[PDB]
Amino acid sequence: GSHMGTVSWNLREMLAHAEETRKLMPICMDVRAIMATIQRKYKGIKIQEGIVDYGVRFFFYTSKEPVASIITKLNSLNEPLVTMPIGYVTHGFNLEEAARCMRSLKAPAVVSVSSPDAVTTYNGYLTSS
Repeated sequence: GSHMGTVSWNLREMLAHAEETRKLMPICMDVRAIMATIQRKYKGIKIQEGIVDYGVRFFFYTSKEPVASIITKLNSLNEPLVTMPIGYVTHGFNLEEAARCMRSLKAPAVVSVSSPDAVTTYNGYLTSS
């Protein structure tokens, strides 16, 4: 209900949700927690910095490109999305920086944290003053 916003799913839930539904799954190449699970599950795919059209429209990126430029590309797809906060490790951010990054994307990326309790904490930073 509503746009889901900010939640506590897990990697399997987040993946399977956008298998079943029509959300993009943007993923950083720099995340073995996720990357490995794609090449494990989906065999018939090629990694690049581009769009892929195998499984869940996977839009991969190299750490080479700035976080702001990923937001910029994603702003043009204008689909609802499901991801983890892109900038946390591939830029060495913390949870607040990681939030104020994602907020920049107009299209609704459903996004998750490592606990149901932190779901509001994350949203907290979107609406900081």
